[PDB]
Amino acid sequence: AVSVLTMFRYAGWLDRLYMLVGTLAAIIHGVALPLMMLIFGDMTDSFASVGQVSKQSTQMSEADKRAMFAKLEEEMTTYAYYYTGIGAGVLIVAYIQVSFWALAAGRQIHKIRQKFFHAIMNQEIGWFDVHDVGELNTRLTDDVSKINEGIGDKIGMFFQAMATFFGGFIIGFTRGWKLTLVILAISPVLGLSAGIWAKILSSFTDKELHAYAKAGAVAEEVLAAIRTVIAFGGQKKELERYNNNLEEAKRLGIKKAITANISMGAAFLLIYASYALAFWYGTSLVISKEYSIGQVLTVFFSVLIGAFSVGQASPNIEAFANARGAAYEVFKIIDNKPSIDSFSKSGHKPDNIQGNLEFKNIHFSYPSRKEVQILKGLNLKVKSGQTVALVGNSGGGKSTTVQLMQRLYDPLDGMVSIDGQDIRTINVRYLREIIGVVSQEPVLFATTIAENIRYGREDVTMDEIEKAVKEANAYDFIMKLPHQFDTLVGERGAQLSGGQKQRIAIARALVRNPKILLLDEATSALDTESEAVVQAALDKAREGRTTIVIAHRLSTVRNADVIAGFDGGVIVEQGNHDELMREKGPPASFWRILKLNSTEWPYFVVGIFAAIINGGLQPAFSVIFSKVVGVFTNGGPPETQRQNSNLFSLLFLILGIISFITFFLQGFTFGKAGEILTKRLRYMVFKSMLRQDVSWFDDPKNTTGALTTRLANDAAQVKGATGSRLAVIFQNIANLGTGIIISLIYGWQLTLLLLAIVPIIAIAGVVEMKMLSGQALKDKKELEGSGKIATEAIENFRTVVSLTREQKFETMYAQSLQIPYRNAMKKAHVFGITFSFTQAMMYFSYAAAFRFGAYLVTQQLMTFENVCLVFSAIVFGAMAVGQVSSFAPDYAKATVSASHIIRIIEKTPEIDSYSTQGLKPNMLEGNVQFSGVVFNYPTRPSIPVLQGLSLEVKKGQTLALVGSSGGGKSTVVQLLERFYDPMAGSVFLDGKEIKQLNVQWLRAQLGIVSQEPILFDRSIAENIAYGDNSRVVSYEEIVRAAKEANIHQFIDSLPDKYNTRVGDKGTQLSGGQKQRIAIARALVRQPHILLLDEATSALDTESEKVVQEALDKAREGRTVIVIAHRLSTIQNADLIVVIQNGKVKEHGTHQQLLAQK
Ligand SMILES: C[C@@H]1NC(=O)c2csc(n2)[C@H](CS)NC(=O)c2csc(n2)[C@H](C)NC(=O)c2csc1n2
Repeated sequence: AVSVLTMFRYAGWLDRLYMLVGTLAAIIHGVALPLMMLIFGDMTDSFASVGQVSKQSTQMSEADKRAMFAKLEEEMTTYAYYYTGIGAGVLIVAYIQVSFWALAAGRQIHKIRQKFFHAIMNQEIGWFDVHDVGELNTRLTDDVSKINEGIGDKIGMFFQAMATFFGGFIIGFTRGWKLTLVILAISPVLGLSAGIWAKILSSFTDKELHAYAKAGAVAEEVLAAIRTVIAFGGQKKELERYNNNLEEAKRLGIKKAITANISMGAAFLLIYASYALAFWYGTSLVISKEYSIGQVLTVFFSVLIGAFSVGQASPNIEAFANARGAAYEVFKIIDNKPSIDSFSKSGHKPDNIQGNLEFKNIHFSYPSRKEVQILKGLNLKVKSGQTVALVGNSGGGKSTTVQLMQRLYDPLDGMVSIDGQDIRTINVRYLREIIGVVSQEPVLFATTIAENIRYGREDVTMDEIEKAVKEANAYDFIMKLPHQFDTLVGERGAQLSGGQKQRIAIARALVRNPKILLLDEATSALDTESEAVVQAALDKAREGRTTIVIAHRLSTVRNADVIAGFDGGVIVEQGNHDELMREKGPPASFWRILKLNSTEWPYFVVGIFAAIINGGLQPAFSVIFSKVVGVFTNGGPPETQRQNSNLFSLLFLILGIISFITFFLQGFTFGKAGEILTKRLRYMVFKSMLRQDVSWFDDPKNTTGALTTRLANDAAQVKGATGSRLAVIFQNIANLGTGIIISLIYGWQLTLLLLAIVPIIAIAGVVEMKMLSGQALKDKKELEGSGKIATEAIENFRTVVSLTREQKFETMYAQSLQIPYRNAMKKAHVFGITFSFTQAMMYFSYAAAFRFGAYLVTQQLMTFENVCLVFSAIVFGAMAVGQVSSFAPDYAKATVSASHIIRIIEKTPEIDSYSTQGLKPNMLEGNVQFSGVVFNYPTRPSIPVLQGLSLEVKKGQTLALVGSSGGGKSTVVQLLERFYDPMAGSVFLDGKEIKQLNVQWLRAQLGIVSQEPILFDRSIAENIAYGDNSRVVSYEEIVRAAKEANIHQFIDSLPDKYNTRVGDKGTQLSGGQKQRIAIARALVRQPHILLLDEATSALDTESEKVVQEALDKAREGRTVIVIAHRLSTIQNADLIVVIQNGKVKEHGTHQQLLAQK
């Protein structure tokens, strides 16, 4: 499903030369760095030769060694010269490698995007039909961006890394006859351990995902019908399943975190064991006497650099593989032969045609389906100078005759002749330009009408084309109405009426001045005043040239002299219209409250201290590392060098073991702490959402899926925002600080030199990342114009086809893409120069460090063991800082954002709810009054619904309120349970207001029933028992409830009876009975008042007979307010008190017939 070796089809010879020089530049750099490393080994060998104790007399002999110290200084100067030469080479090669590879891509992308646009806009409409409009643009944008990035930088970097690893292993050929054997034999152990630990971690991650899946599902189902939840107030009764699922998820996550931490610790342990074994073997080899320690050190460093190179090569090859599929796809759009070309050489065209089309054997339909036939063959012919009208259900499905006229589609065996000759011989562009169309929707360009008229056809003169706009509504519509100055109209402001749009479309058609005109729904569903005027323009266009018309209303049929229309493919004559029947017509977190949220500092605190000792591993490492060189620096060869080397190897191994156990304890504490925090946050936040009022969920910004994702993925962000980060802070700062202090104790000059130079490279890297990001964002912003052109063109693709003026679109797209293309070349050189500059700064820092170290050694003030000590300590500490900060769990980024979102939603103060302050009366005489209360949706106060309503209810009355809009009326019911809060009026229940009430107690005494009976993923009984939340639990009273609701037969029919469970809609219950079980749930609460809006969800109308039976039984049992926009429901209601918007009272049907039907 991908392609390779052929994605560079459009590459030019200069482009291939650019690539050839670039890749060569990469091998050069990749070879150069291990050359630096080998010269470091020769550097350590020179120091070893100088620091030979030899005879005890020699120490103070030769003028205290002053002469050969001068020789050493000369050698050091030569080595520094070679160092800076290599640095300049690294800078010279880097500029060319990054710039050329990117430059070539810049040109490659410039060619490929233009070719893609040309092909896609040259494609036939049927291809677009089986596709969409937005996803074409999205595919274009993301695929070209990926290809650009990949073939711009990633391939060059990959060749660089591959060459680095190679050159390291060319050194490794010899230096590794003994060393590579052992080092590259212990490396596969590291690889296998990493692989098995990654597999175990992935298995644990999948297990915890499947464990949390149940919690996610229950969250989704409770949030979907949360209105029912707040109607029953089951939040307290809720969350136990959520709590248990989170408990299981937390327990599995503890194991997951333990596994990840032990995997990482094993990684450290294998690294350190490899170090120890390699140095043990190297010390033995150098002690053999035929070898120098510098060669061991340089081969070991070179193979480490090769490992670094292999590790760095992975993202680049991944990006290349990702871009391969996008390249294959984008090329697959290319090279597809369309049905028509419009640019073919075979374009013979007759001159001054009369348009006497003849039609025969028209068998064609939508190409998307080959089962339904729309055109069944029409033996129709037309004549010049006579307007023809088509009448029927539509234009043969949907104006498909028009699609036939200009070759939008390709009829099968459909023979159509414009004047007696086949359309195949005629040029596509000529055929399109000699034919004019009228769109059913006059949608236009987001720009001034002048260029729209220019788009219509070649403007001979602006005044001439303006004269052509002499159709009815001329001048007042073109100038008096659009700001008088010709103005950009379109989606971006300057809206005009549909009459203006149709009129300008007619004007464009007249500018085309075709021999044959096409009219498709000129005033389809337009204003009655908008029509009856543009039809005059249509008529005055029709006397000029022959045309076909399809009319929205039969009036044009009267206007048309010839009426040849039908439906179903049965051709009818056009002699007269008499046969035609009488058709009717958010700030960041303080980071301290977040930490304080973890009130579990004991199981926390040790980890910090544990982390601290971990920070001591890195510099202490270098210490023993330096001492290894200290073995073979100035000292006595035979007394203890073997024993000293063995002792320091044992120190390496015990250091690795203590690091392993340290990181084990670190994991065992931070994982547990983070897991307990994850559980605590989820437990609190879920209660927070169930606590929030209905309005909070109504806001369209937050949706059920959005809140579920908030519960799902806004925890791992905290896992790393709270406990792992402080561990990173403490370990990193302890490492760097102890390295600096040991440097200061063991060094006085070069220590500060390194401490000063490393920050400038760090800030250079940071600023060049910042500049790359800024340039990328600037480019994405300034391609917005080209994106706008592409979107506007593709959205109006049918209009583009209907209008021959199409190459102009390619022209503006090319210009608005080449300006960013020029910006791309300008960015390429800058990117290359900065990357080369930072590499040169790194190499220069290295060279200066070595020069100063050697110079101060010539002063005889710090021994090589100390110079190498401080240098390796600081550099490896900085490397550890970098690796740990990247191995760190994404602190900030999307984590602190989700953290403050979690804090906001938890601390959200909603309208008072679940508040115990609400007064609760012992008994309710159902004294509900609804007089003088006005309110609407808080999210959209645009419509002040519920205006001037007066209503009052006593015990036993059946209030059959029936407003014209059921959904609008639903709000009146929604107010009784305070889903929304009234402000204009007050509602009094039992003679006292409802706002000063125990929300739950009010809800408790309210048997609401929703029109849509959504129930949970629980059993038939577990759902009916949900009504008695915070109440007496129903034990076998459910039998009485079902008997009262008369659904006993269906509960009895179920195999497990009450136990039968509605599991993920398995054994799905009948549509006409879910409302019944909801009614049973409502009557379980046994309230003094019930609310019903059942209406009729489905069309079964049989269980519907049973549902009003249950409703009348309930209403004779207890007082009820029933809402139903159904004639049968209101007629069945004995107490007909139908009132709409407060206009009438009591029985409307007796007062007036308006209520009836
Ligand atoms: C897994 C990841 N490492 C690599 O991807 C990697 C590729 S090559 C390489 N390491 C070389 C030879 S394997 N290593 C050293 O030169 C070295 C000297 S000290 C030191 N590492 C300290 C102990 N390491 C970390 O703190 C640490 C945290 S994460 C991490 N390393």
